[PDB]
Amino acid sequence: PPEGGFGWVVVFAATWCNGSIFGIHNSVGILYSMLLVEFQAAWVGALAMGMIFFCSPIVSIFTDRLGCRITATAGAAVAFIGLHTSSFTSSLSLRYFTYGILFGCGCSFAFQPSLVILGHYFQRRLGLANGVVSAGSSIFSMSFPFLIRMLGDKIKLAQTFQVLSTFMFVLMLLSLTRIWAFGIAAAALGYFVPYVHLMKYVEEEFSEIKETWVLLVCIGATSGLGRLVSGHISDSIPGLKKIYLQVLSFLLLGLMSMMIPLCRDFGGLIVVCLFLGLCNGFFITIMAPIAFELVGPMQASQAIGYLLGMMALPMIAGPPIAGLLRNCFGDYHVAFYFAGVPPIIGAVILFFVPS
Repeated sequence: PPEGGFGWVVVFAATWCNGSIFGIHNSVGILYSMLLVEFQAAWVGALAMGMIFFCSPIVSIFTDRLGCRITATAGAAVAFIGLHTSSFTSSLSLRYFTYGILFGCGCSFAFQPSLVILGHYFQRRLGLANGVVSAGSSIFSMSFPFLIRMLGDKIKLAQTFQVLSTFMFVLMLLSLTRIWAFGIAAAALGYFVPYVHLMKYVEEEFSEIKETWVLLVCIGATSGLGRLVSGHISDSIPGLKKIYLQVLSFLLLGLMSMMIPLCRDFGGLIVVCLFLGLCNGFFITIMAPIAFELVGPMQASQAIGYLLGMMALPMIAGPPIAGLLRNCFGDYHVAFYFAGVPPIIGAVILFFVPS
């Protein structure tokens, strides 16, 4: 366990992989809305988003029996074909298959393997390393739209589709390198509502923030620092009591989601956003270290796969829930007063029975 050092190569590989994957996933927004029953577009987008997590449990066996490297390069090749293919005509079913199925399965193959073998070489500063990887992913992703838009040179749809395969090619070159889950999914149920709330509140009355180097950075600045410091704190805390980290994160996240009185004012809004980004880091990133401490390196792959599979459905359900409840219970304020109730539920049994 060289605990980093020469393993900073591994960390850089993880940063590039996990950043680019979700960068192109977010770019799907540009894809299906500008480069694309018209609702088939939304259905295909939802299918693509789900396929990422859905097949991760199956990807787990591939990873275990082939080494992270083989699965990573295979998924890289699949995606490389994917976002370049559909070079045929705009046929409905042809495009559907080519983009959706291939992109989803390849991304599901390529995402998970970046989170298995790291522990075998990282033992003492693994939490800090995970925080660093999360920060790198955040910074790379938030600029990913800027980079693609800038060096895309305003080229047509097909050529842009083909170009976006360059990141996957570079990834392929770089690729040579239950109660717990129930509660964590319960937390995920409420995780995403405050994200939409903050984004819309920032955009509404503070439209002067428009630049890609600023707007997405408005949340990224908190995201990276919070993720890194949370990883360091987790590496500091010994044992499974780290669970208390996400316990506190759930409490604070619910409180902030409830903090309507002060979210409406910019002065308190800045601090609330910083806290929410801290909590995002505490929640999203701590999962892998917690699973490692819970089950050991041998089972980490299956554990993370199972957790991601469970989280899949709530993740896709989030934005639909927000949209439906925006006007369901009179007003969204009352409809989402309870936004912290789900994490409150998740913050109950996490001491009586850890496993």
